[PDB]
Amino acid sequence: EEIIWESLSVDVGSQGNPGIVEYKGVDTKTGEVLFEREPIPIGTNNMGEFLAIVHGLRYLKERNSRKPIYSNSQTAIKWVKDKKAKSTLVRNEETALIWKLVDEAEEWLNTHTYETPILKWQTDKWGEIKADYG
DNA sequence: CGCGAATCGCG
DNA sequence: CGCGAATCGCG
Ligand SMILES: [Mg+2]
Repeated sequence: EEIIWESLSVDVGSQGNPGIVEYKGVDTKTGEVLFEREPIPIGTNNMGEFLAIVHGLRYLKERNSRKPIYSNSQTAIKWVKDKKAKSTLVRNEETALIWKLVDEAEEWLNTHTYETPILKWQTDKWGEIKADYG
């Protein structure tokens, strides 16, 4: 399997797990930042990776793009394909925002179709995913 | 730490 | 038993 350069790559920047979560989607070839989510005060890295893929799906659908999405998160890929984010993070006032976003992302997946292939980025083969926060 | 996958205890 | 609940490997 080889890299598809004409694609979008996503990744999360965490400050702790759980902790502050941000993410972005970038052009795999050029590194152009296509979308970003500002820091969410608490969430898990998995939740952020799930949100990043769904945001990518929404972005690509709006643009009618057929580009695939790369994620380095096998867990988040599974959650998206299952249309169910199996997170164990407690639901309280503190975690209300991340859960609101996850619930809405699930709702989007359950009420839309999409053409975008969702592919696993192979870090051991290909090095850092282009959206890495470093 | 949080995950999915793989590996006890009570009814 | 056998079955859900509770407890390695990675990133
Ligand atoms: Mg990540």
